[PDB]
Amino acid sequence: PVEQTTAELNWPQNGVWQSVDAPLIGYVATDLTVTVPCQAAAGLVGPENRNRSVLLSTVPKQAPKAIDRGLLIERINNDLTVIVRNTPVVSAPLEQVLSPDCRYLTFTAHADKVTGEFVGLTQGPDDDDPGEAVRGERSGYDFRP
Repeated sequence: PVEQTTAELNWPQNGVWQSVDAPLIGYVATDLTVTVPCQAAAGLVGPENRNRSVLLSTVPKQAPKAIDRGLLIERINNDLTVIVRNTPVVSAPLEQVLSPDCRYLTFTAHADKVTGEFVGLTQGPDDDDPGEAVRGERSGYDFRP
């Protein structure tokens, strides 16, 4: 056996809602878990007039190979979408994100499968089997941002 020193990056340790640098040598983290209250989305949705694009991202948004390497929980058009690598995990219109007041977004990154979900929300007549949770999961590729 050998004595390891386990490390974990946490976001409530800032106290104030703000960005923090943590560049990883081995590009991806063993596992991540993102939990965000849906009512927090107001800071970028609520204005309409403002330019605050990303809720949180594991890559600075304006880097050209960003929407290709990492995770971005952001407002795109009239929707709040979750994009990991180049594929979009989940998608919910900004109205349904805040207006029902019974929602929150969760997301996890694992080597076997990457998953996100708009908990408490159900999507109508479309790709999502109507009534089933606004979820999205992708496997058969290491999608870790």
